[PDB]
Amino acid sequence: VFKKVLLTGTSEESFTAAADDAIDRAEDTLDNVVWAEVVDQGVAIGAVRTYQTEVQVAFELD
Amino acid sequence: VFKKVLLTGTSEESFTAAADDAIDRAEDTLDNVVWAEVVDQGVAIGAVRTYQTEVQVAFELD
Amino acid sequence: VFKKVLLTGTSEESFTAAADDAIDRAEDTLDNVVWAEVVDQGVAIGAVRTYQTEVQVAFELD
Amino acid sequence: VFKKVLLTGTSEESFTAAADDAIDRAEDTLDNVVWAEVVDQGVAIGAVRTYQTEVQVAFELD
Amino acid sequence: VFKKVLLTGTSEESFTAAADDAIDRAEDTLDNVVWAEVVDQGVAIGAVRTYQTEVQVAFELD
Amino acid sequence: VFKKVLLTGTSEESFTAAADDAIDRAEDTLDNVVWAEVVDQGVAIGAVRTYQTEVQVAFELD
Amino acid sequence: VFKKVLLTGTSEESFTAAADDAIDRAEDTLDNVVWAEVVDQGVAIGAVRTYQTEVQVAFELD
Amino acid sequence: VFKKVLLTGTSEESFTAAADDAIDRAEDTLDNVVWAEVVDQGVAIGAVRTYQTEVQVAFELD
Amino acid sequence: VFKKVLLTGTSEESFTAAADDAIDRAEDTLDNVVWAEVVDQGVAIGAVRTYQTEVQVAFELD
Amino acid sequence: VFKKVLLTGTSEESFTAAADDAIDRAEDTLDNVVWAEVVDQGVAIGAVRTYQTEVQVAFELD
Amino acid sequence: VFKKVLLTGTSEESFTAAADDAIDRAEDTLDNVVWAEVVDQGVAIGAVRTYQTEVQVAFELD
Amino acid sequence: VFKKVLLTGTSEESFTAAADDAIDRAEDTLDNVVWAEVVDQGVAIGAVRTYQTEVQVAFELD
Ligand SMILES: Cc1cc2nc3c(=O)[nH]c(=O)nc-3n(CCCCNC(=O)O)c2cc1C
Ligand SMILES: Cc1cc2nc3c(=O)[nH]c(=O)nc-3n(CCCCNC(=O)O)c2cc1C
Ligand SMILES: Cc1cc2nc3c(=O)[nH]c(=O)nc-3n(CCCCNC(=O)O)c2cc1C
Ligand SMILES: Cc1cc2nc3c(=O)[nH]c(=O)nc-3n(CCCCNC(=O)O)c2cc1C
Ligand SMILES: Cc1cc2nc3c(=O)[nH]c(=O)nc-3n(CCCCNC(=O)O)c2cc1C
Ligand SMILES: Cc1cc2nc3c(=O)[nH]c(=O)nc-3n(CCCCNC(=O)O)c2cc1C
Ligand SMILES: Cc1cc2nc3c(=O)[nH]c(=O)nc-3n(CCCCNC(=O)O)c2cc1C
Ligand SMILES: Cc1cc2nc3c(=O)[nH]c(=O)nc-3n(CCCCNC(=O)O)c2cc1C
Ligand SMILES: Cc1cc2nc3c(=O)[nH]c(=O)nc-3n(CCCCNC(=O)O)c2cc1C
Ligand SMILES: Cc1cc2nc3c(=O)[nH]c(=O)nc-3n(CCCCNC(=O)O)c2cc1C
Ligand SMILES: Cc1cc2nc3c(=O)[nH]c(=O)nc-3n(CCCCNC(=O)O)c2cc1C
Ligand SMILES: Cc1cc2nc3c(=O)[nH]c(=O)nc-3n(CCCCNC(=O)O)c2cc1C
Ligand SMILES: [Cl-]
Ligand SMILES: [Cl-]
Ligand SMILES: [Cl-]
Ligand SMILES: [Cl-]
Ligand SMILES: [Mg+2]
Ligand SMILES: [Mg+2]
Ligand SMILES: [Mg+2]
Ligand SMILES: [Mg+2]
Ligand SMILES: [Mg+2]
Ligand SMILES: [Mg+2]
Ligand SMILES: [Mg+2]
Ligand SMILES: [Mg+2]
Ligand SMILES: [Mg+2]
Ligand SMILES: [Mg+2]
Ligand SMILES: [Mg+2]
Ligand SMILES: [Mg+2]
Ligand SMILES: [Mg+2]
Ligand SMILES: [Mg+2]
Ligand SMILES: [Mg+2]
Ligand SMILES: [Mg+2]
Ligand SMILES: [Mg+2]
Ligand SMILES: [Mg+2]
Ligand SMILES: [Mg+2]
Ligand SMILES: [Mg+2]
Ligand SMILES: [Mg+2]
Ligand SMILES: [Mg+2]
Ligand SMILES: [Mg+2]
Ligand SMILES: [Mg+2]
Ligand code: NA
Ligand code: NA
Ligand code: NA
Ligand code: NA
Repeated sequence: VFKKVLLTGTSEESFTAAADDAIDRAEDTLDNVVWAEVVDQGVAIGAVRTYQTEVQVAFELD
Repeated sequence: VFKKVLLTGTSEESFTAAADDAIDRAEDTLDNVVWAEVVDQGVAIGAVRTYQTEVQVAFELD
Repeated sequence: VFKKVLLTGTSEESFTAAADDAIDRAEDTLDNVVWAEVVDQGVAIGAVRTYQTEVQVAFELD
Repeated sequence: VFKKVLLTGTSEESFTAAADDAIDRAEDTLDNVVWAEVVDQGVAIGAVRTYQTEVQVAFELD
Repeated sequence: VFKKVLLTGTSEESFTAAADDAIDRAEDTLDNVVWAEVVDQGVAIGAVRTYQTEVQVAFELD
Repeated sequence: VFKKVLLTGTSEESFTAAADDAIDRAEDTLDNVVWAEVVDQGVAIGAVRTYQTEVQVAFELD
Repeated sequence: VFKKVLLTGTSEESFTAAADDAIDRAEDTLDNVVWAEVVDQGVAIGAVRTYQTEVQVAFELD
Repeated sequence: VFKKVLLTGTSEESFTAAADDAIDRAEDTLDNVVWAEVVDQGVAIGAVRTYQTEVQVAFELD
Repeated sequence: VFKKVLLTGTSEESFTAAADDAIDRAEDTLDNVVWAEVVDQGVAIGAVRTYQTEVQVAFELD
Repeated sequence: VFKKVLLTGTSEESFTAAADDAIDRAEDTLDNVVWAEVVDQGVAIGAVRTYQTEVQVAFELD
Repeated sequence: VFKKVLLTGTSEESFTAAADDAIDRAEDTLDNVVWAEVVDQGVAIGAVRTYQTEVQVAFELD
Repeated sequence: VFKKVLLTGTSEESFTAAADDAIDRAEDTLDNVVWAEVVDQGVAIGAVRTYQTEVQVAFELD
């Protein structure tokens, strides 16, 4: 059985690096992280631009 | 990093109040709740009508 | 077996009350109305604003 | 010919009132506003909750 | 309030049995599981075929 | 001209058998049923699990 | 209150004429037909090509 | 950079001619119109039928 | 077994004629072409307007 | 690099068996078939019912 | 009230840089640009490849 | 007439570079490749992360 958690990663560099930020967090906390699916991307536009990539991060249960 | 939980709030009054019911629960349980996105709305039709609003509730991790 | 009819309710007050207007009509005409799913919302903007909520209204057959 | 502008209205009260806030702004600025279609709803959760309703606001050109 | 978890069940037999595998896991771990909504289906094609059914599994909170 | 009715069939066995339950009902009641399109699937989880398959059932008019 | 019926019109000429074929049928049978929304288009390719246009046909109830 | 405006053209003849009506208006008003994407089609059913085609009309900025 | 190929037909006349252009090409090249499903429509706006209709063209294998 | 082909399998038994029919055909013809994603399901209703499952069948190139 | 404009940015380098190109243009022309949502990405393939990222760029009105 | 093939490119570097990997393969094999549309993005998470970008790659026929 796989389970997915819905995480939004952030980066001041790129959409790829924002996906990684979410995956990094998942791997800190979860065992058996196996894949991620991009579901949305955006940019917070303030003092700097922050690229955001929202991913479903799949991990194998047990 | 943001995380979202997928909650369905309920109200005998309105779709807005059903969204609030979900957010109320999130805030009871989670720190740093920052936004909600409506993903569905419905009505359970029994003795009374119960309005339901399903929301992705985003919170900041750490 | 459930069947759904696709109804647009209207209200000069709110989206919730427009959903109810559709459900009211369904219940006038159909037995065993059990739930409704919101599929669209809009506003007709004339002399007054009329809120519209389109719902699939599910009823149990037999 | 109709044209649509993509506006997000806000309210501390309800999704219906947030739709109205967008329509109010459209009518301040545009002639012949004829309808609105809801495309998204959300809630900004800070000191207070701010309900947001995003609408395509249609107006007749000329 | 209902909450949903996003689970992918697996079976070497059928899409129905893969949905059950996810629900089985939910029920092992959660109280008050009330429904599931299919969101995706697939097949891993290796030595054998493994049918997968992804479901939002809804449970009542408290 | 074809017309579609939106029916949810149920089965304690499988998604295929729930689709059939809807089609069975359509054929009881309608002439010239020609096809069905699956639009949703779910499971009601109570004492037993009830698989549901929602189909648009197309029939030829006249 | 508006109600919609889901009809597929056909024509050996065009997608527009297939939409009309569905609307023609609706008007034969229903009072107060007010609008149609295209939801799908296709072509049956046999001895001849038959253009099909599927429309939600809205009519005002009462 | 391209920008899109969301226009609904109308015709008493066809969906193609309603798309053209929107493009005609865009070209009256905008420089460097380069393409259009159909996003919706409908029919207003009154004294006569008016075919509507909604298009995103893309133009190159500067 | 059916297979679909994803083709964009073009016409200086209409969306219907652009669908035909794709089907014409399919039939030149493939045996047992049975149906087409419209998936997109657009217009290239240059010296002349070129209507485009993108279709999944289904053919029976063997 | 993966490539997908869009195939509709058929079965007089089940949606699972119709998915298999498509995969069977893919494997007859293609090397390195690795997965399938369900994209649609339907039923042809004639003398008998024929369950159809449409799948994107992914294979690794080279 | 927020308003969104639908812009396609371009870059010979990356999807992130194409999003920036659109945001750059928005900021040249508009006050109070606050966020962007990616809605599409593509590549024009000619002499060189040009990455395109289409964004809804949100700005606060007044 | 344009035709599209559905390819998933891969890169250990970025989503942009994974799109390129798919386009590279298309150009190896096909004449008159003209554009690509991103349809999905993901990450395979193993020993290393492999970014994947799925594109419809359009080419002109003849
Ligand atoms: C993709 C996306 C979508 C967003 N949508 C909304 C929104 O819908 N309402 C709102 O008030 N704020 C935002 N916002 C938040 C705007 C904050 C940008 N400002 C600073 O970062 O300082 C938002 C942000 C992003 C990245
Ligand atoms: C939005 C939505 C969708 C629903 N869908 C289903 C459904 O698909 N199957 C089913 O058996 N029950 C329901 N139901 C549950 C019907 C219960 C209504 N009856 C009472 O509340 O007493 C359902 C409910 C709601 C609100
Ligand atoms: C959600 C929605 C969508 C609509 N779409 C269209 C439309 O697409 N074309 C059109 O001519 N009229 C309308 N209209 C109808 C415009 C009528 C508003 N005027 C008055 O109520 O007097 C429409 C209305 C609504 C509520
Ligand atoms: C619907 C929606 C969506 C949003 N999405 C994002 C987002 O995706 N990223 C982000 O940084 N901020 C937001 N935000 C902004 C969060 C700000 C909430 N805080 C305060 O209002 O003080 C956002 C807001 C809303 C309403
Ligand atoms: C629905 C679905 C989707 C998939 N998508 C991808 C994918 O997008 N990339 C990838 O590398 N692998 C897979 N895969 C994994 C391919 C593994 C199949 N091989 C074996 O089971 O041994 C995948 C699998 C399934 C079931
Ligand atoms: C697909 C689907 C979706 C559903 N959605 C809702 C829902 O959204 N609200 C709700 O109150 N009940 C349901 N329900 C109904 C829950 C009832 C399960 N319990 C028993 O069957 O005894 C529901 C059911 C199904 C099958
Ligand atoms: C849009 C659309 C979609 C279709 N889909 C299917 C399908 O999914 N399965 C199937 O067996 N037949 C069809 N078919 C039916 C194929 C019949 C074409 N042959 C003749 O008209 O003689 C179909 C038709 C159309 C118009
Ligand atoms: C595609 C589309 C959608 C529409 N939707 C709505 C609607 O949702 N509500 C409503 O009141 N009117 C309309 N209407 C407007 C109905 C007006 C038809 N009557 C006359 O043209 O005289 C509408 C129209 C069209 C073309
Ligand atoms: C539906 C659709 C979508 C399109 N999208 C893009 C696009 O996204 N980028 C781009 O550079 N060109 C185009 N283009 C191409 C613009 C070319 C129009 N000019 C001439 O035909 O001479 C495009 C075209 C069409 C028909
Ligand atoms: C999912 C799906 C969708 C379909 N859609 C259409 C359609 O849209 N038009 C049409 O003429 N025929 C069909 N058809 C074909 C109807 C043929 C059923 N009759 C027999 O099998 O003998 C169709 C079939 C299926 C399975
Ligand atoms: C995402 C996207 C989509 C596109 N769609 C179309 C299209 O649908 N029709 C068409 O004629 N041209 C294009 N085109 C335009 C093809 C032009 C590529 N050639 C050169 O850049 O020189 C197009 C382009 C892009 C980027
Ligand atoms: C986007 C996407 C989606 C995927 N979906 C599935 C899936 O649905 N089932 C499954 O078994 N495997 C996968 N997989 C495959 C998991 C393999 C990751 N492991 C290694 O790369 O070693 C998958 C992969 C990717 C990239
Ligand atoms: Cl828009
Ligand atoms: Cl989710
Ligand atoms: Cl419907
Ligand atoms: Cl495809
Ligand atoms: Mg930096
Ligand atoms: Mg988002
Ligand atoms: Mg009360
Ligand atoms: Mg729901
Ligand atoms: Mg009042
Ligand atoms: Mg509507
Ligand atoms: Mg207040
Ligand atoms: Mg939004
Ligand atoms: Mg076995
Ligand atoms: Mg999946
Ligand atoms: Mg049993
Ligand atoms: Mg459902
Ligand atoms: Mg003829
Ligand atoms: Mg169809
Ligand atoms: Mg005329
Ligand atoms: Mg519309
Ligand atoms: Mg000509
Ligand atoms: Mg297109
Ligand atoms: Mg049998
Ligand atoms: Mg289909
Ligand atoms: Mg360069
Ligand atoms: Mg695009
Ligand atoms: Mg590297
Ligand atoms: Mg994918
Ligand atoms: Na989730
Ligand atoms: Na219907
Ligand atoms: Na717009
Ligand atoms: Na394809």
